[PDB]
Amino acid sequence: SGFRKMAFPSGKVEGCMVQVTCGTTTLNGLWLDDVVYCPRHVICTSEDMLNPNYEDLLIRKSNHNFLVQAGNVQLRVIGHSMQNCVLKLKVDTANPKTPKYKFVRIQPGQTFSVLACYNGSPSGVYQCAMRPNFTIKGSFLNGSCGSVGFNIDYDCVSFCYMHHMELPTGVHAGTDLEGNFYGPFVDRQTAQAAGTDTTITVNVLAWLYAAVINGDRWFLNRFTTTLNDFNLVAMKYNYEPLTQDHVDILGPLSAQTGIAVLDMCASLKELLQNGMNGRTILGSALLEDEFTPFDVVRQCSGVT
Amino acid sequence: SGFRKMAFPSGKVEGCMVQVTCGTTTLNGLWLDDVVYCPRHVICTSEDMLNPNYEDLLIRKSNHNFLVQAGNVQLRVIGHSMQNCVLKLKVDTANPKTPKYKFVRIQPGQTFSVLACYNGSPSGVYQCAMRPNFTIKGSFLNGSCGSVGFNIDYDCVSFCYMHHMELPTGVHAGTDLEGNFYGPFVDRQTAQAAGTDTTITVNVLAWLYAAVINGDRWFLNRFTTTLNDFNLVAMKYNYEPLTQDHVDILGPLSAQTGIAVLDMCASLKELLQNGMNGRTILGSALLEDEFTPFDVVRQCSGVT
Ligand SMILES: Cc1ccncc1NC(=O)[C@@H](c1cccc(Cl)c1)C(C)C
Ligand SMILES: Cc1ccncc1NC(=O)[C@@H](c1cccc(Cl)c1)C(C)C
Repeated sequence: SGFRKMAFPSGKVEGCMVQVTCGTTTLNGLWLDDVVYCPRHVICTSEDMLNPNYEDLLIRKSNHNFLVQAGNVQLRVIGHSMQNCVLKLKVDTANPKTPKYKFVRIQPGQTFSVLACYNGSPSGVYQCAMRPNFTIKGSFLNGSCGSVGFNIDYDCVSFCYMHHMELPTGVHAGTDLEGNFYGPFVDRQTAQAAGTDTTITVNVLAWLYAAVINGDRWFLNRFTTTLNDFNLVAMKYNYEPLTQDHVDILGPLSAQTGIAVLDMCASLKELLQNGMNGRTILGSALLEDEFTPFDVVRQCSGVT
Repeated sequence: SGFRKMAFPSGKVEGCMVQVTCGTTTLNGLWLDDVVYCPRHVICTSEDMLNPNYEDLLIRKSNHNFLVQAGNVQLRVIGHSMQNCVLKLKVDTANPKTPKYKFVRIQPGQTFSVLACYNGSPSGVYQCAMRPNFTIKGSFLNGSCGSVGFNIDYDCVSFCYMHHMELPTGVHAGTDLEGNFYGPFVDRQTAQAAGTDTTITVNVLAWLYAAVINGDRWFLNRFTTTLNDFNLVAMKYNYEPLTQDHVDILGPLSAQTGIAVLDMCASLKELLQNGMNGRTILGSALLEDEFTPFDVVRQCSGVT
């Protein structure tokens, strides 16, 4: 009973958080095996951020300039390299708390948990989605850079995001663990605007299935629709177009509830055209799009 | 930038989760030092739950009937006792992962993180509030009993909740770690109805302060009000009455934003009387009441 915006347990990732200082700048690092991953803008001063030349700035840095601290103990840095927008600091000690892990580059619409950190210490955990415009709507302050996004399957942590920046509109941009930004963002203090933040249609449908499973059924109607008819409505409301791939992924939820995917699409269509009329769905007065079909199944079945 | 429903990092609590089996029933236990805490209904069969006599049922149980498993290793049970609605199983090994901890009984309106578990294994973490009717709106399935609610200050985990049951309306009831239920609930499979779920006014005001801090200011108006005038409106909308104690607790947020508490009360009054008019506040189309004034300060300052 009940449906909550649930994050993965953060323990396995807390044991990886370290603090990295280079000169006057301090941010977070992810320590996996004998490597510490961090945003390359740790080498920049506030003035450098306006138009940094990272290759040139990195020439003035040696292994001893990167101060890595895990808890209250200092790690010895024996190598350093730049991979896209991240620095990989080879230390002399493998992290004894390294969980089973993978580096994954997620697609927009996918969700993940963020362990927000400051000075290598965890402050909190929350659930995010990679928006269709490749930004994330997080909660990050100065010092939170190097905080990571991740998913967990059984005992394996799939790291997918590393926080780098905030756009002037209060949204967040970052990279995967190979240092490649999601979207067209650059690690420079320059005005970078986000594109249209469209709604993740398949996630909304998944959340409507979660609602039916938990007893909120008022929005179920007598109508059905087609993929093409639904998508005409989706385009109008800035919703992502729904494909047969999205329909396939909703299969298990459709099977459990007995409500055909296209019937749920017709309920969503009426919700878009008429609104909620002052009503709520799973304690929300808007259509929630940051639960994937996999998140709904996991939460509704008790996957540990 | 940004404001999220953030949970505390769960690692310190993950290291405490164990599985407890008694006969055919399996639920979660909290292992702190050499004691495992769990709901006393672990001794019940499905038939027992209708009208259990826990003292009588416990007579037929010995130390060897409580199977405690931490990960994949079995703990030896050397003592057992019932304290209110929890069982305290003395084991022969102190939990090496026991964090600094306290047992606190929270007041309604206070928030906490829940580490939902099944079979001693963590499934996810989310943020809850103790409702004014002493229920919590969680996400729990069969097997989640024994999952705990907690807050963290620096390195000390304050455990405040242990999950016991779901009411027929899909809301949740449980105890503090001394086994005392929050509210009037009993650990019996009997129809127990919740009272009015009133809105936590001080939390809504705290969240409006968080919104102003993050740039959502459209709801700020030219009005002010008094505690008595505001409370006439609060009574009408099933909001908790606001006291000078609530005003005092909002002091630091009032000081940071420069918006007097009674002015923010007048904005909230207009929001209650006029609605949102299709607009959003911090990505929400309703007035969020599960952030305390302390949660807003912590998130807005970066407390680790
Ligand atoms: C202040 C903040 C709040 C939340 N998240 C991150 C930051 N940090 C920055 O946005 C930094 C930044 C700007 C532009 C590009 C890059 Cl790579 C980094 C810096 C301007 C302080
Ligand atoms: C099924 C579920 C889902 C979510 N949270 C808890 C449960 N568990 C119960 O509600 C149990 C229960 C009922 C009445 C009293 C007590 Cl102490 C325990 C039992 C009826 C299965």
